[PDB]
Amino acid sequence: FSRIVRDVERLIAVEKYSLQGVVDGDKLLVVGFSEGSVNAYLYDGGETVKLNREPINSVLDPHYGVGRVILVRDVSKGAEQHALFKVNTSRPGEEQRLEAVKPMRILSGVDTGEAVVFTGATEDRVALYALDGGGLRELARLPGFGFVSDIRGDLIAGLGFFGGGRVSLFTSNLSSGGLRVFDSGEGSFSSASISPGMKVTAGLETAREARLVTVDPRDGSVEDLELPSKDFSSYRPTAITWLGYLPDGRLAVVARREGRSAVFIDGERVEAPQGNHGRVVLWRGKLVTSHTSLSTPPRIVSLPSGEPLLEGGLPEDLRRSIAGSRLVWVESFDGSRVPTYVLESGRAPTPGPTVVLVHGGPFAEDSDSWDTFAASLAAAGFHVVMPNYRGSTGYGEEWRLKIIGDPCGGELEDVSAAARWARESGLASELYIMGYSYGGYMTLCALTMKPGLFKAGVAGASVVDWEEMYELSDAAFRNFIEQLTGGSREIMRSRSPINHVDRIKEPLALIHPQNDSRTPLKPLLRLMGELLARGKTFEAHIIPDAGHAINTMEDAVKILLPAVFFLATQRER
Ligand SMILES: O=[N+]([O-])c1ccc(OP(=O)(O)O)cc1
Repeated sequence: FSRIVRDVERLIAVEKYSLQGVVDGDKLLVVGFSEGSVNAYLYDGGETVKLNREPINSVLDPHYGVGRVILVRDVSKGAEQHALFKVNTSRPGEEQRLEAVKPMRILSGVDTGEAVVFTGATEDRVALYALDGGGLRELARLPGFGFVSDIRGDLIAGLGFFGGGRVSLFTSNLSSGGLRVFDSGEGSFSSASISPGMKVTAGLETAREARLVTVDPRDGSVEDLELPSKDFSSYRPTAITWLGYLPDGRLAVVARREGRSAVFIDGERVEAPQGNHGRVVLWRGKLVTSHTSLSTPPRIVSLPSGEPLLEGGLPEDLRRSIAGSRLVWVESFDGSRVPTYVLESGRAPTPGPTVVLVHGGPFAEDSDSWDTFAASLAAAGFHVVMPNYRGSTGYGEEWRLKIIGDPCGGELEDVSAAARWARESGLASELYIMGYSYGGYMTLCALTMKPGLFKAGVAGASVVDWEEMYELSDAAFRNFIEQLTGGSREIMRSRSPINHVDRIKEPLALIHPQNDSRTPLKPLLRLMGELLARGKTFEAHIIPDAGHAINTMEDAVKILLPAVFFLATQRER
């Protein structure tokens, strides 16, 4: 029913912005989705300025005012074999490939103006690199996913998922390399930034709260940072999205709890629109950050006014399809409380058609943040339930690590409960499961382990077999999988939908990017083979020249359109 396409394509098309830093003297560096693809722009108060030629994937963090931007573009048609390109800001649209770096999964990076420090992954290692005038140097080989946080002088700070789901903090030297890894018996570090005193300020997420610590690298000492203003310290945040020093020394922090964040400057809370904020930068004296919300696509506003600098306005009608939204606390199987964001659709009755949309990750969370899938779903006439199952971020360390070694176990029990809640609360008249990635893994775990729960399910870029996916993984994922599963082949086998297909009883729609190197297509072709033989009902959509990263309005459409079509079809019985 085309009345569906009109809105879904519109929600997809709305320009989306993310903030990166201040470059070229004093212009904001931003990444926005606009024109039908992901590009990098300079903004200076008026018209925006495209920096790259063809679509990119992202930009490396630039120090304040540097005169160049390092683009990160996939040169593998989706497989995510990134190549790094340099662009001088005075000469927009001219790129010089950094041929010193061979294509790899570029995980993160910063550009000091003189040196380029990033972390990449290959079939054999995740490493911390540095590319300056003398060429490429590997500063350290890392255990698993590691991301660069900040560079001040020779001191490099980063975050690393080096074991058991915990995030550790590491330091290295830009000229002499090396690696130090600081662990915190109390939890995981969520952000880092180097202080003028050359100590590492970091967010620390413990079982309960999230606190500000100072970590002296010279040894490893940790102590609570004391801020000038006490506002911050009296809010008790659950997580710290990002923190960092502005040019003038003031400490900027973005803390969050229950799905919404606040921004503090030296401990003094600055007013910011409700929702969630990205990094904070000092621009011409003023404070800029990125704002988002279930009803507001990622935009860039001024603080404290909230006035928008760059923003893809969301239309009135489409804005009107989200009748409301709540944060609920679904009662799980073990007595656990699953924070769940719900979205009543203005186009469905109550009770009515509901979709338990499962977030990916698993270390992610459903928060007060723009979500294209849930929005279009509301648009198509379905209420949306988004449960922060155990393994989610944003609710403490204890809740986040409960998934380690237990995939397709407890979190799945939390997803089922969200359904149980949707039905018993009066919101649902019928139930569907839909998700991309770990979310799509969950659809597959729900349909197999728990037939009868949902009327049908949509699994996009889904996990299908830990064993095979493993042997097809680069150093970052293989390690990441070794962490989720605990490494036991009993878990990898027993917690793989591919092995319990006989149990399926509902209609399945498989959507998968042909070149996805995060969740490979190969196992999904075996699944389809299994579905066929067992005489199971299913439809599938494999997408051309695309990977896990959806960075063009055509791939987003090819991925969301089939989904909404599938569900609208099941809804009419
Ligand atoms: O291999 N893995 O363990 C694995 C691969 C892809 C995943 O999905 P993502 O979280 O959305 O990047 C999650 C886990």
